[PDB]
Amino acid sequence: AMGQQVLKFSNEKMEKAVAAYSRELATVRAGRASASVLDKVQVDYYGAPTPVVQLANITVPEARLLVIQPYDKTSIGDIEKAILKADLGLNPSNDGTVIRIAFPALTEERRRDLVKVVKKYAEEAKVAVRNVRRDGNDDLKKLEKAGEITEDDLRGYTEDIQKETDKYIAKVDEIAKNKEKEIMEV
Ligand SMILES: [Cl-]
Ligand SMILES: [Cl-]
Repeated sequence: AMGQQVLKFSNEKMEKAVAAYSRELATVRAGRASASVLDKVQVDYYGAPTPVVQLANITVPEARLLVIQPYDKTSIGDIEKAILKADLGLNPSNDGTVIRIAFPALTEERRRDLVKVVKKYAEEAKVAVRNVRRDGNDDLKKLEKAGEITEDDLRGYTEDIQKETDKYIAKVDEIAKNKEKEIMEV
């Protein structure tokens, strides 16, 4: 039926709201490790002062750790030399293929502010999931009036949508809780 259709389409709209939420949380970090931390760091690469970023793939696998994997591994030594000179208060390690910099966690104060941010996004996401429910309930009410759906179906598919709304509201909460824990406990 087109009800099945509205449910699938609605479940997808909800899944997209969760995706957007998770994206927002991707930048909410508990440590000082961040790519931006190397913005004004330049290395003479082939007699050309070029930004670290342009010479390496920068990642932050865990709160307290910045990892820099250069495209030209022979440039490691010069990249660490440039980071020490930056004097950001960083003691770079070297793997032979990757450079690693330890960074402390954010202050606990900044940390509790980020939890607030996690909740703004948590609440924004729930509003989006609720709008999907409304939009879907509306699209069912119409399908029923158009004669695509029966009354028996309008109640069934309405309940169905309500159930998923609760599933995705729970999902958002779960994500928020995990993110908050992640942030406060290290
Ligand atoms: Cl990353
Ligand atoms: Cl409604």
